[PDB]
Amino acid sequence: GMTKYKLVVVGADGVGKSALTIQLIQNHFVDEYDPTIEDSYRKQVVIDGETCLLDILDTAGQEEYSAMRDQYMRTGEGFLCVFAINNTKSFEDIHHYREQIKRVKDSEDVPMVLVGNKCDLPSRTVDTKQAQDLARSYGIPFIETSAKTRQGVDDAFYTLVREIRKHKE
Ligand SMILES: Nc1nc2c(ncn2[C@@H]2O[C@H](COP(=O)(O)OP(=O)(O)O)[C@@H](O)[C@H]2O)c(=O)[nH]1
Ligand SMILES: [Mg+2]
Repeated sequence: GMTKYKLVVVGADGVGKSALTIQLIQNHFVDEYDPTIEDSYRKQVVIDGETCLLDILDTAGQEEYSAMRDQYMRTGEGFLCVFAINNTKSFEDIHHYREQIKRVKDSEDVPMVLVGNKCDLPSRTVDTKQAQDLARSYGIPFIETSAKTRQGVDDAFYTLVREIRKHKE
């Protein structure tokens, strides 16, 4: 038991939190998935020749008390902050998610990746540069993804893992 990585997926409702995690774990794209469902997913992967286990909480951000939600927030090593490129509101909402993570971790150095999802859609409302600058503002990687095509799906989770390794040394 050498390396396990605890990852948390956060972001506005309907940006593709669920779709992204399932696409990663089950290698399929989900049409519909209950927006109120918050669950943890485990899968063994090799990343850069190093076999490790990913332990990934897909957040739904409901109100009811969860002991598991709390555990992941406190012990979680890295966070995906997801918006959608066709959803200007979800992009504007990123800052709320960043600040909560800062508070939870009580630090400015928290492994994170900015992810722009639904990049397979022509109706973009959020420019590469827009997202690029925010991620630059935060000093974090920005990756464009599609849960429907798998574009960037591996790079999003793997980049985050790599961010976590840099935090280890
Ligand atoms: N075209 C497209 N649709 C997506 C993508 N990711 C998610 N969706 C769709 O967007 C909707 C919301 O996704 P969901 O995973 O439920 O979002 P969540 O609320 O953040 O968990 C669903 O109808 C998905 O099929 C994507 O990359 N491309
Ligand atoms: Mg969901």
